[PDB]
Amino acid sequence: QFEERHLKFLQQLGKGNFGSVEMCRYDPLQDNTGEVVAVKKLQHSTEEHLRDFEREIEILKSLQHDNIVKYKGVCYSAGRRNLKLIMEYLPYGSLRDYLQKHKERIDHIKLLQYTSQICKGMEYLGTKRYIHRDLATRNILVENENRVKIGDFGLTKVLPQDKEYYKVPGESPIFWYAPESLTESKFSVASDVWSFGVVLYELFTYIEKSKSPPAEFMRMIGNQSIVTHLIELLKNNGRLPRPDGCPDEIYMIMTECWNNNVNQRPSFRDLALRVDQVRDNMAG
Ligand SMILES: CCc1cc(O)ccc1-c1ccc2c(-c3nc4ccccc4[nH]3)n[nH]c2c1
Repeated sequence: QFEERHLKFLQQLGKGNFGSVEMCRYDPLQDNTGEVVAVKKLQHSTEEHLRDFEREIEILKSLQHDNIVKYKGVCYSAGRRNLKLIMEYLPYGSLRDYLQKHKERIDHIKLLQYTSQICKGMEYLGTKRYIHRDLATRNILVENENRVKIGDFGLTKVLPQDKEYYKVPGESPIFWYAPESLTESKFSVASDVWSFGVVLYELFTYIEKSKSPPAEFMRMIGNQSIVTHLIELLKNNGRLPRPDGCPDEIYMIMTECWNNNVNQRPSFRDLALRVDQVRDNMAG
C-alpha cells in the first residue's frame, strides 16, 4: 500500500488518451532518497476505464516471471476515482526506442535473444489463459542489454473457462490485429501469435519509420474506411514484406504467424524451440 504523500514526482515517462505514466521516487522516510517506480494514473476517470483499470491491476498482481514486468502495489490515498498503479521502473524504456537508438550495437543474434524472452513470457501468459492483446515493440520494456520484459497489460483479458476466444473500442492497434480481431472482435492466443509475428517484423526492420506496419500497410492499401481496406487486403493474402537482410527461417515464422486461419498458426512453445534453435545455428 503506497501513500501519495511519499510519492515524489521526477518526470513524465509516456502518455495516452486517458492513462499516463510517471517516474517517481517512493520516499517514506523522506530521507533524502528511496526507490524509483513507474506510476500509472487515469486522466479521464470514466467508470468503464476505472473498472478496466482495476481489472488490469488484478492481472498484473497475479504475474511472476523473469520476462514480465513486476507489480509493486497501488495508491488509494486520494480516492478510488484516481487510483494509481505502481510498477517497477526499468531505466532503458521501451524496445521501440531502445532498439532505435542502440541499433548499431544490436545484431540478428541480439534480436533473436529478445525474441526468445518474449515467447517465454507469452508461453507463461498462455498458462494463465490471458490474452495480452497489445503485443507490439512499444509495450516491451528493457531491464538490461540481456533482458527485456513484457508489459502494457491494459488491454489484457482473461479467457472464459469454457471458450478459447474472447469477444470485446477505442483506439485499437489495427496494424497489429489479426483478421478475426478486426472483423469479429475475437481475441485469443491465436491473435496474440499474429501480433508476435509483427513484433518479429518490427525488430527485423530495426523500427525504421518508412518500413513500419502502418507505413507499409497504408502503401499497399493505396492509392471508406481504413479498417475495411485492411480487412480486404489481408483477405487477399496481402502481407508485410520480408525485411531487408532477414533470414529465410525467421521470415518463415512471420509468414506462419500471419495465417488467415486461427488453427493453423504456430504455438508459443513451438516458436520458442524454433527461435532458440535458429540462434545457435547463427552463433555456433
Ligand atoms: C506503470 C504503467 C504500466 C502498467 C502496466 O499494466 C504494465 C506496465 C507498465 C509500465 C510502463 C512503463 C514503464 C517503465 C518505463 N521506464 C522508462 C524509461 C524511459 C522511457 C520510458 C519508460 N517507461 N518502467 N516501468 C514501467 C511499467
